[PDB]
Amino acid sequence: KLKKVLDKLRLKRKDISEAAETVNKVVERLLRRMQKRESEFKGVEQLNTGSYYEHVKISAPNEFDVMFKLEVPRIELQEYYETGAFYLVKFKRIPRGNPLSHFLEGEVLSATKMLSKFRKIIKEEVKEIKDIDVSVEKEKPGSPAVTLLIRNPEEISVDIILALESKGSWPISTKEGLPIQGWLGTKVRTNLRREPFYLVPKNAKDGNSFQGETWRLSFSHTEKYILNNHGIEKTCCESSGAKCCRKECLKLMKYLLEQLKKEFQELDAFCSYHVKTAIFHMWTQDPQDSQWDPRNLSSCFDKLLAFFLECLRTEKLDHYFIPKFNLFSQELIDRKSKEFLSKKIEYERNNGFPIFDKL
Amino acid sequence: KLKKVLDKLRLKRKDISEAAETVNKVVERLLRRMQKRESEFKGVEQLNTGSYYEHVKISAPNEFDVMFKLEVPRIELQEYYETGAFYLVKFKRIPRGNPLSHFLEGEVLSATKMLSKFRKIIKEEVKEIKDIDVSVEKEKPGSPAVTLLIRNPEEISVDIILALESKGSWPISTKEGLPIQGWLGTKVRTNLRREPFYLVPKNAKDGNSFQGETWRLSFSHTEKYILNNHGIEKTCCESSGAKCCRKECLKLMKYLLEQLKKEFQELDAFCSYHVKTAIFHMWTQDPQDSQWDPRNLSSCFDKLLAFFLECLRTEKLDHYFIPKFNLFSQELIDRKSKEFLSKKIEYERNNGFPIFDKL
DNA sequence: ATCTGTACATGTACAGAT
DNA sequence: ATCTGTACATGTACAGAT
DNA sequence: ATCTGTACATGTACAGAT
DNA sequence: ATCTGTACATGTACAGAT
Ligand SMILES: [Zn+2]
Ligand SMILES: [Zn+2]
Repeated sequence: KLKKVLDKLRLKRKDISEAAETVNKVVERLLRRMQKRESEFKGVEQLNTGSYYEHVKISAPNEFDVMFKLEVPRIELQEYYETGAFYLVKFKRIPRGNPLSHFLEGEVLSATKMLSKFRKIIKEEVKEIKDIDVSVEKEKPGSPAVTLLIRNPEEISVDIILALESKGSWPISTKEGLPIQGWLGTKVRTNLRREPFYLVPKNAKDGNSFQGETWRLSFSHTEKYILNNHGIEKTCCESSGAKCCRKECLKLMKYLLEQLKKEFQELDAFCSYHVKTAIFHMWTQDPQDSQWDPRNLSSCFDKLLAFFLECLRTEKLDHYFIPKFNLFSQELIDRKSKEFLSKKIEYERNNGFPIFDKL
Repeated sequence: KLKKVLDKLRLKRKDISEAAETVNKVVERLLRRMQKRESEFKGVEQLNTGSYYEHVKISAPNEFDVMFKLEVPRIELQEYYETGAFYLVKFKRIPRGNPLSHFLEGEVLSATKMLSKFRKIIKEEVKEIKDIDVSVEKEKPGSPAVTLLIRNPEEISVDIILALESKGSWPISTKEGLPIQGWLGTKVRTNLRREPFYLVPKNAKDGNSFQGETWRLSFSHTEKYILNNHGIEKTCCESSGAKCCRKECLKLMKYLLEQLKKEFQELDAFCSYHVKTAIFHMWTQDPQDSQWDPRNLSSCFDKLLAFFLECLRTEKLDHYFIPKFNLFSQELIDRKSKEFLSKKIEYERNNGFPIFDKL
């Protein structure tokens, strides 16, 4: 039933190759510029993240998420109003001049300055790329990235996310986060939290206090690992194991939301990370791989639908790494929007998903 | 039944504490001496291996296995005629004078010499410790280890194993080894084979050719990982998962073999490694954790037992990492020994294992 | 002379195409 | 199925630095 | 660069429940 | 017997400091 939809969201090798050539050229160039010659971002490191590198990119290879992560050693971290996700970054005992001293704002490290210099260097280097049609997208509020528009005949979007890497232990609001013990295990969880944690610019433009100095936690790496190692059995989806319908369900969900969101302006507040969080919670609820047999697809998909409905109705969706962070708060999303989405999803659900047959 | 046997085979944390304290003391001192007083074994590192660190040690914490591994770069391996497991170690371009100069017989690295020096150093440092009752065991032919006898009242043995470390790709005799694809998976296997391989002195005194220049592959690190990561499910034997009886069956099997070897001299060619290999192949045949339920212990045990008999019947126990290397070959164990053991095994098997019930 | 950094080699999982 | 491109891990060459 | 503070796995020991 | 919860113990990773 949903097989043909998946066969339609399935990417094509020609498109993947054609896009990745160009994307890799550009990104490598920027990485060089930022790293090689004298930047404040020297030593910055690449980390490919997002749907394309998690193998859950649908329809087209037209979105690439790339992290330029920079390690900031002695870093004092201060939570922003018990939010869980938002922090302020101070420098402990800076011994010398410090390559980020121009980005200091009062006493704290400024995300806005840093991101502006970052953006300036990217623009300058992009100007010199003569073999590819590439421009820089206008700054979007909320965005932690410098977005590039590539015309490789087709339109490809590339988010260059500026990140701060901390190698220390994760914030204490992540303690009860990442509930994968009865699913991926305790050794996997223990080894994952030994990885560094990341910080992106919040880049909110509401004018509120601090604002330009406020950072947000990122775990795109942990999520990438989880997407690549998703079974309770190590051989899941491997060449000597059984395929599950997890990633496919994720795809179907993301697609439904994409179609809906491009048909209705009332869904502007919603994004694919909401459904990603939701499917994490569904995987924690149903750890067993047999609960995700391609046998059904229909049933597990419908179950995900159901859970996300409930998330909407209760106006709750805890961050999978920060459980005191509701992504479906009234603060973030109005209940009118959520009920609207609820209605749309319900219609599509008990009407045989006609929107999948659209565009 | 077998549960009571497992109860008496279980170690006591008091004995564990008392033994480990002293063992760690001595080991640390020897390691320090090794890395410090400017030896050719400077830069040697420690790797704990064996039943104790696999939590498969039975009865008493009276045996400890420690590898002193030395990273030896730029080695050329020359197989000892189609054995798969045995090699001569030459050097590509013999780098500096290199600390291993005097251990070289032209191009080939002498094992007997390097081990003789290793041993001499260890003896000199064992002489110089007066707060522990520790001596050095007489050299066993065939043994790659300088063995220490600690008479911290209860006799403890410590094998200090001289290992060469190599970070290249594993020898091609291992290409078809480690058949864990359907059990632990392809990523686990690939990762484990990204790890270094080790070479220990064969140290036979048979008098034959290449006697003191022959090295042997060791995979004790890989085995350790496998033992502590034994399930098809990642939650196997974790706090939020279900237990299995894998390690238990290994323990019982090891115990049966120990008792039989304790009684009969006709079994001197047999070691716990035959058992370990056998159960590796068993776990590979039965990948499911539910094929190893603690409620089916007996039937699991007997199962392994039967397999062992077949390995005895067909005179074939393929090494788990080097398939072309037969452990039960005529060259290694006389047919008569391999019939004696089968007879004793069947006997104990049909009569309720009376040998378990005695000391 | 040797040492270091860059980036070319090499091997395989994932998933597309047939 | 087999074949196959990409992404990512590690190993290793060698120019150029000391 | 050698040494050291935090974190949690794996395991034993024993009592209270079932 | 069987199970389970808490106490208790060793081993191992590793960032970061000196
Ligand atoms: Zn799967
Ligand atoms: Zn287990």
